[PDB]
Amino acid sequence: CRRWQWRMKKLGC
Repeated sequence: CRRWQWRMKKLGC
């Protein structure tokens, strides 16, 4: 998604 919420899209990157 950006640099964190790629798999763990909790914050939505």
